[PDB]
Amino acid sequence: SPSLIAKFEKTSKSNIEGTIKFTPANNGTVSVSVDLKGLPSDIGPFPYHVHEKPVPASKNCSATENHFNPAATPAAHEVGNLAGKHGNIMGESYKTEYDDSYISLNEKSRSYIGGLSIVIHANNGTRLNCANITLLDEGHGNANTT
Ligand SMILES: [Cu+]
Repeated sequence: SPSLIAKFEKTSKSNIEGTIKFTPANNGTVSVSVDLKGLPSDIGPFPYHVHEKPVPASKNCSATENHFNPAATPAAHEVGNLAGKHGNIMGESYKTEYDDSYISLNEKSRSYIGGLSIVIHANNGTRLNCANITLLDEGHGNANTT
């Protein structure tokens, strides 16, 4: 299944910028790479989750609606609750890599995260920035390059 990326951009609403990248891993897991800067540290730590609807053109993070949620152990967390399972983002800059065995890159899979969104929150729940989850590579198919 194809890899995905969420690209966060700085605006008057937020200085958070960088990427979260999702690549398929061998043992039924997805490799997640987070590379973010510009975080407002003193209002963190920062939960982040996959939400159920796209970020619209207005960049209103509230319009992504709720968590993609289709605890004392990782599987008991919401699927989209990346932060609950793997750690809140924290600091002014944050770079980390981990495997998640609950999200899916398979179009035909129920836990597919393509076409959804990620929201980064302040610790109090306020939504700070958000990005759509889109294809990481432009060229696909078994006779193509990229
Ligand atoms: Cu969220």
